[PDB]
Amino acid sequence: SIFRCRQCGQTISRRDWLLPMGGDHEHVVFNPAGMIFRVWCFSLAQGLRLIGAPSGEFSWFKGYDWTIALCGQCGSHLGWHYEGGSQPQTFFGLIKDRLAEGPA
Amino acid sequence: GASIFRCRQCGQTISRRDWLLEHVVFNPAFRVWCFSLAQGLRLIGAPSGEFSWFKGYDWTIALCGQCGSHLGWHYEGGSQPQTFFGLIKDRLAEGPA
Amino acid sequence: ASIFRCRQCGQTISRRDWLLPMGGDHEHVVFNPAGMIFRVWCFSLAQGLRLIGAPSGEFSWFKGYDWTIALCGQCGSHLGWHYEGGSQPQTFFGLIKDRLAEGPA
Ligand SMILES: COc1c(N)c(F)cc(C(=O)N[C@H]2CCC(=O)NC2=O)c1F
Ligand SMILES: COc1c(N)c(F)cc(C(=O)N[C@H]2CCC(=O)NC2=O)c1F
Ligand SMILES: [Zn+2]
Ligand SMILES: [Zn+2]
Ligand SMILES: [Zn+2]
Repeated sequence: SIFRCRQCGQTISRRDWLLPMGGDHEHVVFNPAGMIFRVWCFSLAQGLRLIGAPSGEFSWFKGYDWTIALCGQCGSHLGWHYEGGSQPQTFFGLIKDRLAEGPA
Repeated sequence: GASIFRCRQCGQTISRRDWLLEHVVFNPAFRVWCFSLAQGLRLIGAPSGEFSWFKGYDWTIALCGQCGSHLGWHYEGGSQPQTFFGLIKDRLAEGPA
Repeated sequence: ASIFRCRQCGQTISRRDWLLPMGGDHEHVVFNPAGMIFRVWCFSLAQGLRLIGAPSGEFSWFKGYDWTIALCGQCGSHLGWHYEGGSQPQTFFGLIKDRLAEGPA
């Protein structure tokens, strides 16, 4: 039921907050450095630090601008916060294998 | 971020947005993208008409030629166009050019 | 052609053919109530383990299943857990990937 940072245990999200974007909470994507990510979309997250200013370049999600989301505790790259869009205006795409799932 | 399509499992290049030709379908128990062209698949078996979602086309199984994952089907025997590829959205990764 | 062996003693435990995508993936990163973090791979079957204890539903990572601790039957290394009492499948194993060694049949 709760998602923590796999590296340090920082509280990040919850299964209840998963968000099916275009029909599915899970999206498999690659960046221009050819890294493949299994991204889980969440309506809400906490315990992150969002770094820099949003950018629309290479956005996987139509109409959204992204900011890099680090673990606020350990600094590990956990995914991205998306904004600037519609329905919803904002959400988080977190890298599923950087999280640890467990009891509430 | 979404002009090239690759195998989800291993990252083999399969197709591109320029070749798109999102059908939601039900097998007899998918969000399929149709493409005019693809690469890096291996098409296996003999074409079959059984439960073909596309009227007048027979299908052949399309595997990723790099790792063997099942990515969708190749359709032949129809008209306008004669042939195309129907790939399973959830088996692809999307990314930049 | 791939089997998983106990990393400590070499006993054959499971097969790659038996990898099971529970909730969409065979790999789950999980944490127990003492905050220990494990990277678990799900298999339908296994062999050469010894399940200890009565099944328990408390804190199960997989809803609708009870768990029992699974040790290597040969050397006693803690390799994961067995799950039972659910449906489709009724039972399966969550094994600690870092405590296995994968290799040819
Ligand atoms: C700006 O060039 C880069 C470089 N050079 C990079 F090394 C990595 C990225 C990167 O991971 N971007 C993600 C951000 C989130 C999104 O939705 N799509 C992406 O593709 C990137 F954009
Ligand atoms: C009963 O309190 C404990 C203590 N004290 C412990 F030190 C470890 C565990 C433990 O590892 N539990 C696993 C069992 C397998 C599963 O699916 N979920 C878990 O959370 C545990 F439950
Ligand atoms: Zn962290
Ligand atoms: Zn592949
Ligand atoms: Zn052993």
